[PDB]
Amino acid sequence: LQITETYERLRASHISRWGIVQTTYPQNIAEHMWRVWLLCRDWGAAAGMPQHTVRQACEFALVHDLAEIRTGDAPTPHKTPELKELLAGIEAQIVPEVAELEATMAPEARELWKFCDTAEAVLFLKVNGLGAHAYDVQHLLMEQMKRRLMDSVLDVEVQDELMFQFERTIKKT
Amino acid sequence: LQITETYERLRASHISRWGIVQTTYPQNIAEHMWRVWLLCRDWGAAAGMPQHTVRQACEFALVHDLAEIRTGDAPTPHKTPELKELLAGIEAQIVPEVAELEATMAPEARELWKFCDTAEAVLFLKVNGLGAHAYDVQHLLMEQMKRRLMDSVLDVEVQDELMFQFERTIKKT
Amino acid sequence: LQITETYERLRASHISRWGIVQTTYPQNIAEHMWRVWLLCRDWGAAAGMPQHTVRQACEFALVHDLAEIRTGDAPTPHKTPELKELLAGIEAQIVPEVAELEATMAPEARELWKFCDTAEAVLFLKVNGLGAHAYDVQHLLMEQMKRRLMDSVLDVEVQDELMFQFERTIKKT
Amino acid sequence: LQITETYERLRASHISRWGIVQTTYPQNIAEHMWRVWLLCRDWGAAAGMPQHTVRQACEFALVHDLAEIRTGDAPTPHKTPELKELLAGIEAQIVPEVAELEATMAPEARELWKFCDTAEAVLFLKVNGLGAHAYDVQHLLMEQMKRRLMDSVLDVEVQDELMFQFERTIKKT
Amino acid sequence: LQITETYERLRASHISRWGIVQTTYPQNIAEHMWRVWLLCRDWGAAAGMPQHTVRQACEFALVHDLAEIRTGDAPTPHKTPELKELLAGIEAQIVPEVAELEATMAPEARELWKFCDTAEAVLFLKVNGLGAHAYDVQHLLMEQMKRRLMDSVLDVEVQDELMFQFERTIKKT
Amino acid sequence: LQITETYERLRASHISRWGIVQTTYPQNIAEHMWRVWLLCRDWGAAAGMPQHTVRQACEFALVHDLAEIRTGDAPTPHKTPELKELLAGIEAQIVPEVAELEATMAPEARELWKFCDTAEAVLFLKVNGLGAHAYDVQHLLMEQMKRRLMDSVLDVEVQDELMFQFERTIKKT
Ligand SMILES: Nc1ncnc2c1ncn2[C@H]1C[C@H](O)[C@@H](CO)O1
Ligand SMILES: Nc1ncnc2c1ncn2[C@H]1C[C@H](O)[C@@H](CO)O1
Ligand SMILES: Nc1ncnc2c1ncn2[C@H]1C[C@H](O)[C@@H](CO)O1
Ligand SMILES: Nc1ncnc2c1ncn2[C@H]1C[C@H](O)[C@@H](CO)O1
Ligand SMILES: Nc1ncnc2c1ncn2[C@H]1C[C@H](O)[C@@H](CO)O1
Ligand SMILES: Nc1ncnc2c1ncn2[C@H]1C[C@H](O)[C@@H](CO)O1
Ligand SMILES: [Co+2]
Ligand SMILES: [Co+2]
Ligand SMILES: [Co+2]
Ligand SMILES: [Co+2]
Ligand SMILES: [Co+2]
Ligand SMILES: [Co+2]
Ligand SMILES: [Co+2]
Ligand SMILES: [Co+2]
Ligand SMILES: [Co+2]
Ligand SMILES: [Co+2]
Ligand SMILES: [Co+2]
Ligand SMILES: [Co+2]
Ligand SMILES: [Co+2]
Ligand SMILES: [Co+2]
Ligand SMILES: [Co+2]
Ligand SMILES: [Co+2]
Ligand SMILES: [Co+2]
Ligand SMILES: [Co+2]
Repeated sequence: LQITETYERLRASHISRWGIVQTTYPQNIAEHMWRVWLLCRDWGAAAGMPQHTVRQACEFALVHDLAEIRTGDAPTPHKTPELKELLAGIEAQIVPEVAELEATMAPEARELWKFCDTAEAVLFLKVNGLGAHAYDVQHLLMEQMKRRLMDSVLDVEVQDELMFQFERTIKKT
Repeated sequence: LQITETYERLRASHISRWGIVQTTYPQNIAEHMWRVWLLCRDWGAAAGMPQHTVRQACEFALVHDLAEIRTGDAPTPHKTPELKELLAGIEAQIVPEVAELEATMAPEARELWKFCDTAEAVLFLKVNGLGAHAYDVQHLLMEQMKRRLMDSVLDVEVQDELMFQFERTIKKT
Repeated sequence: LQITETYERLRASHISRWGIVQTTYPQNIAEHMWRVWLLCRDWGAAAGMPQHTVRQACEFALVHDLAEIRTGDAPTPHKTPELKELLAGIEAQIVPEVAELEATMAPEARELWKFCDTAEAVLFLKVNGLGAHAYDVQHLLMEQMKRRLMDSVLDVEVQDELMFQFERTIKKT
Repeated sequence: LQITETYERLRASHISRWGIVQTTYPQNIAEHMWRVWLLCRDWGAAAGMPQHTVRQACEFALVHDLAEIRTGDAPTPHKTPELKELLAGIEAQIVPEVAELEATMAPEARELWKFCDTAEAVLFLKVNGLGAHAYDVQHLLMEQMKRRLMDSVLDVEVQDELMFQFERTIKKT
Repeated sequence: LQITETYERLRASHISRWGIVQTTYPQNIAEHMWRVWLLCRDWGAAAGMPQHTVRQACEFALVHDLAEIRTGDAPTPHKTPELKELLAGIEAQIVPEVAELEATMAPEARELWKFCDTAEAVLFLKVNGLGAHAYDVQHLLMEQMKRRLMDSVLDVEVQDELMFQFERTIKKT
Repeated sequence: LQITETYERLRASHISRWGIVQTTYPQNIAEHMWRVWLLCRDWGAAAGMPQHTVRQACEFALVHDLAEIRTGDAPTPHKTPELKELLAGIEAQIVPEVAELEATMAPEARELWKFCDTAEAVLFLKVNGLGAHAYDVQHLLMEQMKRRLMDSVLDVEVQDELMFQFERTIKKT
């Protein structure tokens, strides 16, 4: 069950996202993690977040979905509380080092990472989603991203900077 | 959670299979279910199985993976006993009519269906799998298909006919 | 010429549709037949059509385009009366069992099947068609679907139910 | 029916080949015609064929499959003598200018063109064909290409040069 | 460095265009050159250009991007004056025969070819471009195509015919 | 010319690699950079390289090909000494921050990064390359990777560990 080899970790590029949504091509978790890392780096710096917080979010962004090399990438609505608790233990066996980073992550770094994880999905579907259901998922994810940020421990000024950067970015995507 | 609309059921063609395996293109559950239905029809008749048993397996084959319109298509190794029990209840809420057909299916029809469900995957990867991991998965699925058939309630003569047809088919695929 | 083997019938997933229309990906006849079957099942029941009529349309839907494993999937405008008469005889040699089902099909089951065969194409292009010509073909097929239904032997109440379901479905596709 | 506009002729790149054969991607008739033209140019010159003969074959190669913008690209085995006679008249209405070039083509230019038309298909499948059926079609086309060349009006020395170039080319493709 | 073999020239279909722009699929230089040739042929004749000028533009269109079999297809904005001078010498070593045709091309044939080379790209992106950046590139290329034509040695009447045909074509693409 | 915006950096996933080589799909520079980063992290640690050296190679791996968002991804054989000198200055204007990291990189970190940059390409083509030319490029890149490592400043023990890990990885890819 545990992922221990580089040949297995390289299969991040063989893991297809958007399993229940029509898209122009099958996006993999490697390109997703690189783009989430990029957003953490750029938007964490734009929001004036502490260097240690941005570094922690970037480090997590690069490996955060590695358990999907075994589990597959399940659609967010499927992950109900009872399923997520079972998945938490399974993912801890698959990628113990990722579980350790997750357990150490400061709340501010977690909120920067989660904002970027969701923003990357909205930005991806803006270009590559096909059809009414994909349109609805893109808009639902944007609504969820905003609500989570608004209710987060991030300072209002930081939330505003993140939304300022997100809106500017999606307009040119 | 429950699937109630034709526009949702049509999304069987938007559900991508092989979420953790490299393939030439993203196969969807609609083409998979049609091919499993075809194998149940042809191989059930070739094995001289009772018409009622073949009909039951074909009817189940056409809708068996419909819950994946909500859950996504998780890789078989991920479905451990504890996860499968949680998934059974969730899938019963998603597609109650499919759960009812599954609960009514006779053991012989279930074994014909399962043999065809797995054979379709091996046949698909024979043409469309890419790389060492896909090669291993194709061979593991074939080994699992054979072991399940060998330990099933199907008569030895029926198991032999099914293996006779499977081997002839894969050689020309 | 005759299709006699399961390895040949499995090639329904190797037969590409939309040979002269730009699309996001090459849809195959297996996913098409599964979706047409689904529409016959759901919309035949929604329209309150007799169970025997719905069953006949569903049975035909699952195999109706199998001759295309040999002929290829020719674009509808190409099939003029003189060509269709030649193709009828060729297809009868390729898939005699499909020709027998076609010859037995009741007019009401044929009209439910044809409405669903065309509706599936319009629904597919709504999501996956690319460009002006694909847009025109999607709209021409919808116009043809409506005209055929309006001039059919189906009761006005059944035609209205089918159009009610079609419009609701395409709006969410 | 007649193709009269540049926007229609540009749809050569929207016409998918290999309608009944599994391939890595959908090759269009525009890339096919360019490659057939290239083979006529290079191999006609390598075989020392008269400049007028090579020019005629190249000119035909560039437009030879244009009627498929309306008809679709039917698989060669489907084109039986009776169907080909009906298709000849239909294609003459679709592309009268292509029909005129075909009617004027000298036997030697026709044989250079046909050798290149078939060789391009074998070369394409060598790289992009997937599965047993595609393998068989690639080998059947090569056998047909050789038999037609061997029975043609081309001088033995020209046939040998064409086969010499074909074998060298496929080895490095 | 020099391209000398037919197996290398056949790789025109392995050279992907739009290296920095999101598209529905990877268009190759073979389909591009065929479409540019088609536009030169049709639009050169529609504009009443001399037969020798149209022939020269068509001949160049068919081979003009062959050096990209070695260089790759670099995005137009990247080709600054200093880089283009270095590339001119490299391309002359790669495809000496293409360099000779380019050096012989009359200004009017060059302007017909360049108008068609750019128009083909705008027409391609109209159907197959994805996202804001692809939209901007499509519109920038159209602006560049118009400005170059307006400042060219072509007679105003010829420029008007070319724009008349371009606008009619894109409206139906 | 300079890349200054996150919406531009996100286009790493719109930059297609392998511009002159046939592949199963168009790999982008984002998935490439993530995989190169992964190889630097895992193989740098496996080789017992100093933590500061591994960190420097990983940091460079994540952004090393960002200038290709403007330049496109040119094939390695095209980058001759004279072209590389011109490209060095252009890339310094496009991504000044990447140029600064490159200028600061220690020789050992550069050799770990370059080994991983090339190994990722060989591993990618092992699964996704199509045809004779792609096969030759995969083998040429492996030969180049080995020769550069053998002539590098890395200790023989480190070179042996890197080759030990590379061979184990490719066997299971
Ligand atoms: N509402 C949704 N419906 C369907 N798919 C969705 C939805 N939200 C996220 N996703 C996808 C994106 C990733 O593949 C995965 C989350 O990591 O789930
Ligand atoms: N051993 C395996 N590794 C990875 N993927 C596998 C394996 N076996 C089956 N699959 C896929 C096929 C379907 O998408 C899905 C089962 O419905 O899981
Ligand atoms: N007007 C049309 N133009 C082009 N293609 C069309 C048109 N109508 C249907 N099709 C396609 C759909 C199937 O592939 C096939 C019919 O089974 O033809
Ligand atoms: N034996 C064959 N089986 C299936 N497809 C074949 C066969 N030979 C040629 N083709 C394809 C290639 C073109 O798409 C088209 C001929 O222009 O038919
Ligand atoms: N402004 C642009 N930005 C990005 N890509 C562009 C642009 N203009 C042309 N192209 C592409 C088209 C061909 O692949 C190639 C020119 O032969 O460059
Ligand atoms: N010998 C070669 N022939 C063709 N393409 C090659 C070769 N070596 C590398 N590549 C590709 C890989 C990247 O896209 C790019 C280098 O970053 O060039
Ligand atoms: Co996920
Ligand atoms: Co994620
Ligand atoms: Co601010
Ligand atoms: Co499944
Ligand atoms: Co299944
Ligand atoms: Co028997
Ligand atoms: Co059809
Ligand atoms: Co049909
Ligand atoms: Co009603
Ligand atoms: Co054809
Ligand atoms: Co042809
Ligand atoms: Co000779
Ligand atoms: Co170019
Ligand atoms: Co060009
Ligand atoms: Co005029
Ligand atoms: Co590069
Ligand atoms: Co690189
Ligand atoms: Co060691």
